[PDB]
Amino acid sequence: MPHKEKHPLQDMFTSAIEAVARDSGWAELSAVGSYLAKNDPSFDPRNWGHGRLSQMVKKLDFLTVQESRNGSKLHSEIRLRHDGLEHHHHHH
Repeated sequence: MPHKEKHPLQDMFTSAIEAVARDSGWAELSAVGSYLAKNDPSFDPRNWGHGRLSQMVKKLDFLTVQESRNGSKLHSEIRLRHDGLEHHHHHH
């Protein structure tokens, strides 16, 4: 009886960001991990290493990554690109 789960990363991150987007437009990376942990217990951020979670989404082009200035610590943030998928380029 899994809740949400969503195999697609795009939809999975989109649902988590929109769920905590009430904080202030963007979403704190820490809030996303906790949200996915509760909403998706099968989510194990430990496997992706701690802190390295921000670098994990960085390898995803369809996701914009920015660091907000939260107090003396820098918090990572993610957003779902408004543009749809696009990689045809001149080649393909």
